[PDB]
Parts: sequence; C-alpha cells; structure tokens
Amino acid sequence: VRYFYDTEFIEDGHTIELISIGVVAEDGREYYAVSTEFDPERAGSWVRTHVLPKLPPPASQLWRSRQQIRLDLEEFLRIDGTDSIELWAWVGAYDHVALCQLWGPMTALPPTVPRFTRELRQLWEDRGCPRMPPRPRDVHDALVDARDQLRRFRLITSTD
Amino acid sequence: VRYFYDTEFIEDGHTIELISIGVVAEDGREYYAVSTEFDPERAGSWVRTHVLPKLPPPASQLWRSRQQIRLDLEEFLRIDGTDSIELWAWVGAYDHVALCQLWGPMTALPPTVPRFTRELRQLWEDRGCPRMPPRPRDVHDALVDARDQLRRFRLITS
Ligand SMILES: [Mg+2]
Ligand SMILES: [Mg+2]
Ligand SMILES: [Mg+2]
Ligand SMILES: [Mg+2]
Ligand SMILES: [Mg+2]
Ligand SMILES: [Mg+2]
Repeated sequence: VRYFYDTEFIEDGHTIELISIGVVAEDGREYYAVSTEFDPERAGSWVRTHVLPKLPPPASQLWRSRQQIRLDLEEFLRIDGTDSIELWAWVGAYDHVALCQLWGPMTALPPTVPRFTRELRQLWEDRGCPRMPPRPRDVHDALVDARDQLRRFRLITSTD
Repeated sequence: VRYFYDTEFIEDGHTIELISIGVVAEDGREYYAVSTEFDPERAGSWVRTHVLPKLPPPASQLWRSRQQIRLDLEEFLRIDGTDSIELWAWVGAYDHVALCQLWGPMTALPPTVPRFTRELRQLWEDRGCPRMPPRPRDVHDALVDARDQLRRFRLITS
C-alpha cells in the first residue's frame, strides 16, 4: 500500500543529481541506497555540511549504481503485485522528480508507480496542524527522514 | 492567498524545459505566458501533437523570455505583499520544479513563495472523489488546465 520516502540530492536550478534514497513501507520493510554516480565536488556548503558526512563508508553495500537502485526499487515497491502503490513524502516535489528520474522520462515510469506523491505536510495542516514529536538529530539521512515521515503519518491519522 | 497553476514542458529524464505556464488566482486574476527559450525541435512527439499546436501565434505578446516570466510572476503572486501565498496544482511535482527553476536553485526562490505545492488530487481523494466536470476540449493549454484546477477546487470545497 503506502511507502514513505525521502531523497538527498544536488540541485542547481537545472538538474537534480541523486545522492541517496530512503523508502519505508507500512509493513516494516526498509530500503536505503546511495548513488555511486553523483559528483561530491559539485555539492554546496549545505550538502557538504549536512548530507555528505552522514553517508556510509566506501565499501558499504549501500553504494549502488542508478540502474541498480531502479531494479531494487521495482522489486521493493512490488510493482507486479496486486496492491495499489501509494507514495508519501513530506514536501515531496523534488523528491518525486528525483525518484521518477531513476527510470528517465515520465514516460518510462512503470504503469504501476503513481504519477504523484502525496504530500504529508498538506495532510498535517489539513487535520489541524497537530503537535509532532521533534525531528530526530540524525536527519538529512534519507532513511531516518523516510522513517520519521511514517512515524508522523501514524500520529497524524491516529483518529481518522 | 491561493493560486492554481499548470505548466507544459519538455522533460527528458534530466531537465524540464518550460514551454508555458498558466496561473489563476482564487480572486479571479489570470496569468499565461509561453517561453521564447525552449527548443521546439527537442520536443517528443506527444508534445508536438498535443502541446505545440495549441501555443499562441509567434507575434503574440504572450511569448515572453524566462526572465520576463519570472518578473511577471513576482508581481502576479504579490510576493511582496501582505498575504500568505499558497500554491496548488493537480499532480504537480514536475510543475513545481518547473516553476521554482524560474528563479534557479531552491536557494534563489523568493522568501514568501511556498517550498511546496499542495496537491489537488490528494485533496479530491481526501474529500471522497466527488463528481467533476468532463475535460475541456482545449486541454494541455496550461491556462485552461489551471482554470479547471480552480473550478475543481471550488467544487471540492463547497
Ligand atoms: Mg528530501
Ligand atoms: Mg520526505
Ligand atoms: Mg532528507
Ligand atoms: Mg499538468
Ligand atoms: Mg530570459
Ligand atoms: Mg497542463
């Protein structure tokens, strides 16, 4: 059903260079990968300070190619299964582009992955801006962020 | 406060080259411009068939530079005014990136422009999918598309 995700990336007004993606399903399943293919040299101060140091070591199994990340996601999202895929992110526009651009043009996205990401910030407001726990101090790690989104979704919808 | 928008574009898995944008305000004002800087030859065949033939004739003052559009939108969104700007689109992730990239990186976005666009399909599904008017015949005109969004929005919230 529902997957909560987050991406980190280098975004320059022209392209979104994927750094990492973290995806967490309602059932406990977790997926995380860092792209072997971005150029850390292009990163700004913010990404250098808050994103790059949080990444795993060089010989970690979490470093994958963009082709590998896509294949992994086709499997993790159970694209050929019978459940409807519902994607969720907090402030998700660039994240949705960065995710879908793993298959290239909007055209090439599996007919089974939705063409929009539901916006958890919009749900939060809708239900009367309820108090959320503090963001974790590990944030800017795509997996920690994705996990925290599932947490807030559970809290927000807890009397729906 | 509330703006409903849509863009047409050429997107290749790497860049989103803006063709056009229409923005309609809840108060009734409308904006529409077509970019003189996208390369029509780079268009995939779907865009060639559905989007390009609906563009105004070349001599139209509707044709504006990217910098003109950005300046038009700063004034049209009253980004220096008093009001909260709230942006709305229907499945508008790509639309949102295309709009922000008129300023540049997300770094360069004016402080009062929201960092996210609300997703009108999500609201529609949250309100239980109420019955909508049939499609405009002139769809994939961004202004048309944007006008319909406000129309749906008003329906959903009545
Ligand atoms: Mg993010
Ligand atoms: Mg998120
Ligand atoms: Mg993050
Ligand atoms: Mg559209
Ligand atoms: Mg210009
Ligand atoms: Mg449109």
